Amino acid sequence: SLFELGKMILQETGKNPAKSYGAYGCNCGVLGRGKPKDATDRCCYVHKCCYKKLTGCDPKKDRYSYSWKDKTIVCGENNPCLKELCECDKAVAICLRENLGTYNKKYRYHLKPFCKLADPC
Amino acid sequence: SLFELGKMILQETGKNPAKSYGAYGCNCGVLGRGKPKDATDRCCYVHKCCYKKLTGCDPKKDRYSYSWKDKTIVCGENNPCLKELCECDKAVAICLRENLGTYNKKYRYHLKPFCKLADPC
Ligand SMILES: [Cl-]
Ligand SMILES: [Cl-]
Ligand SMILES: [Zn+2]
Ligand SMILES: [Zn+2]
Ligand SMILES: [Zn+2]
Repeated sequence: SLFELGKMILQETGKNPAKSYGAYGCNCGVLGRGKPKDATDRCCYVHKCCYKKLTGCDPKKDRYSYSWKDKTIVCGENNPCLKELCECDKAVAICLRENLGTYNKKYRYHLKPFCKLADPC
Repeated sequence: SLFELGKMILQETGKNPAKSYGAYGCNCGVLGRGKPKDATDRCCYVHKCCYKKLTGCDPKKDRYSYSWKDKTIVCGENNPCLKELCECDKAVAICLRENLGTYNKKYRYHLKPFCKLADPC
């Protein structure tokens, strides 16, 4: 769910998830997908494509178990769909941290991002 | 859409909507979730629950017609879902204004991972 996701993003990036990634570029946010503006934006693109492969479980609503041992995300969930979901969320959190170096505030928006079409997932 | 909603909020509250409500508390904004922290947060909680009843339109992208007449929001949409979407946004704008007295700037960028679980709508 959004609780686990936001938590991972905070844990990995050290950033307020909503403020930094709730409306960034074409893919970070709640306005579907678009052609990635940069590395950070591409993380969010991969994340949303990752959601699309899931079988029946709800990425926004369904909770799942994970651990934070040795400052590392560990998906302990036994439920197969929830496990894949957790790995989806873990992967974007790591990807976003990995790309803080090129993070640019100019890609933030308030209404809608100017985007080209995204390649199909 | 976000355009109409933002303009309503500006018109009612007098505040820049992105800055003051884009990420307020637990329920205001993208990824907004969880138990309300105050009356303003509760406006946003109610707003999100209002959005859940909508049948066949997109609250984020779909545009609609409303007028600002004698400083009153007047929804003017024949399309039932758009009319209902307009009434959700009108209601949150009014609610936010009505609770300006306990608005808390510290909540502007509250860490949503800190929020408690929300009651169902
Ligand atoms: Cl968040
Ligand atoms: Cl989306
Ligand atoms: Zn703005
Ligand atoms: Zn809302
Ligand atoms: Zn707080």
